Amino acid sequence: SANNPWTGFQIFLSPYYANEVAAAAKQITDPTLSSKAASVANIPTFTWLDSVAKIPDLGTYLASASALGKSTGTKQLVQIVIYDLPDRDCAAKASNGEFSIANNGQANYENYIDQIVAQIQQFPDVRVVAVIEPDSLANLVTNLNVQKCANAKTTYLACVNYALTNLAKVGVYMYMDAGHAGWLGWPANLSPAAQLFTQVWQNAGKSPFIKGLATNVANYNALQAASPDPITQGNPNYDEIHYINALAPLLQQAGWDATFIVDQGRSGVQNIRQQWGDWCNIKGAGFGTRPTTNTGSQFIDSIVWVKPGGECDGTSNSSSPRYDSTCSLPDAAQPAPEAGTWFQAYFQTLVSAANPPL
Ligand SMILES: OC[C@H]1O[C@@H](O)[C@H](O)[C@@H](O)[C@@H]1O
Ligand SMILES: [Cl-]
Ligand code: NA
Repeated sequence: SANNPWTGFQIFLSPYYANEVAAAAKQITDPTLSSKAASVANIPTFTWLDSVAKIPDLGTYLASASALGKSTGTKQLVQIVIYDLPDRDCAAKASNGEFSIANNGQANYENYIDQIVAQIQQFPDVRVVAVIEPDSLANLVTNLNVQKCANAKTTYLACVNYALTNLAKVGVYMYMDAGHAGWLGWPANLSPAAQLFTQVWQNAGKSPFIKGLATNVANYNALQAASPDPITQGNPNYDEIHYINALAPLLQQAGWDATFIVDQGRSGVQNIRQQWGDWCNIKGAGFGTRPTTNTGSQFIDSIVWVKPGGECDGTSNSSSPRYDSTCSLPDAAQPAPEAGTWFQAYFQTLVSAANPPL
C-alpha cells in the first residue's frame, strides 16, 4: 500500500524492554556477550498492554516520544499490543488474564480500551501502531471446539470490534493478529480465516487505519525458510511468506487489500521443535531478523519484534493455576517462570543464538 506506517518515522524504543534488557545485560558475564545483549535495547519492539495497570505507562511513552521528536526534529512512532480480552488465551492456560467474561469482562475490556484511547488522544503528534489481541481471532478459526473459546466467541468479537472502532477515532494504525503459518496457513484454514477477518473489518466500518494483519506473534516460524522445517509436513505453507502469499488474495477478493507485519524476534533458529504446536519457551531460540521495512514482499509492511524475547510464555510449575503442559515439553526451557515475567537464561540464549548475529 502507499502508506507504510513506518516510513518517515523514528520508532520510540520500548522503555519497558530497555529496563529489562539493561538489567539482564549486566548479569551476562562475558563483556562482549554483554555488550551485544545491551544492544538489544536499541532494537525496536512492541510494548504489551497486558493489564490495565499499564495504561498510564502508555501515557508516559507517548509524552516521552513527543518530547524526543521535538528534541530531534523527528516524527516518533509508538508500538503497542492490545492484549487484555476477558477469558484471554482461551485455548491454553499460561496467559489467562485479569478479566473474565462471567464477571463483567466485556464491560471491563471496553473501559480498558476507553482509557487507552483517552491517552492516545492527548498526543496527536505521535503515531501509534497497535497489534490487536494476539491469538484471539486465530482461536476463533480453529478452536471453536474448545468450549472456553466457543463460549468466548461473541465476547471476543464484540471486544475486538470495540477496540478497532474506537482506536480508529484517534488514528491508530492497526494490525489484527492472524496466527501464523502453522495455525491459519494450512490451506484448509485460509478461507475460514479470511472470512472471519473480513467480517471483523466490515463490523469496524472498514476504517483505513485497519491496515491488515500481524503474523507469527510470539512464535518462531521463518519468514522465508531455506528448507521446510520438518514440523511443517503436510502443509505447503511452511513459512510466513507462503502463508501471507496464500491468504492475501482471499482478502483482496473479499474487498480488502490488507497488508501485514511479521514477528521475527524469536525466529533466528529454525528446526528446534518436535511438533509445530509447541509454542512455549522453545529452547535454543535465537533473536531473528531485525525490524525493517525491507521485507521481501508486496504484502508485508514490516518485519517487527512483537513478542519481546526474554519475557516468558508460561510457567513450567504444575502447581500454578496457569500451568500448561506445553510449557513442560521436552523442547520447552525448564524451569520457567510465569508468563510475562523475565526469563534471564532464555534471554541470554536468544543473544548467543541470534541469527543474524548481534
Ligand atoms: O511478553 C509479552 C506478553 O507475553 C504473554 O505471553 C504474556 O501473557 C504477557 O504477560 C506478556 O505481556
Ligand atoms: Cl473443551
Ligand atoms: Na502465549
